[PDB]
Amino acid sequence: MLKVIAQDFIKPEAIDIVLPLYRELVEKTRQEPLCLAYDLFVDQKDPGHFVFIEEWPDRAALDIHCATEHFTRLVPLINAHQRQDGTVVLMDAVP
Amino acid sequence: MLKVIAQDFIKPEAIDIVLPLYRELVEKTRQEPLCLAYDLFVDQKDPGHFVFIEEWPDRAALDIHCATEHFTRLVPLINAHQRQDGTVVLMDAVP
Repeated sequence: MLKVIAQDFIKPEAIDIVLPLYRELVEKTRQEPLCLAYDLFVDQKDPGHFVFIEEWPDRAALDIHCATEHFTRLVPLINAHQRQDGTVVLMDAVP
Repeated sequence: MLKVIAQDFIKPEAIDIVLPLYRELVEKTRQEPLCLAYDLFVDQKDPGHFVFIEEWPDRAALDIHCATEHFTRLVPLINAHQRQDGTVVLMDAVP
């Protein structure tokens, strides 16, 4: 499987705007046939620092995720309010 | 629950040395009664960029984790080979 961590840094002013967007993103993503796990967290010291922890079967299933209606609609609406670029790490389990 | 992501950046010449240290750290940490989850991953684009995803019932249990002999022994053995400081993020689930 493919494990992903993605981090967004949202302007503090914008947190209340983006929360509903994140909630829909999580709900719709979890309904993707190929999504194994998808959970969203927030940094205890930065209420605007959001972290996705995701598990996909492979890269192809992640490409599908990236092309979905909900991803392509919701993510730029979220990123409109970023304080800095986000980061994404793609990973393998350490055996 | 308390969700934690910790990242280490290990000098490439030291990857083969640290891998068995990581394996033992993971094995012993999962045996801590308070450990809810603990898994180790590696960045697909950097074989020296290791990522722990951890779950603890609370911060007290993290404190205890930090005091174990396996943590106090293995962690500095690993960090002796770091390329740059590691990072840690403590997190809450977003409902």
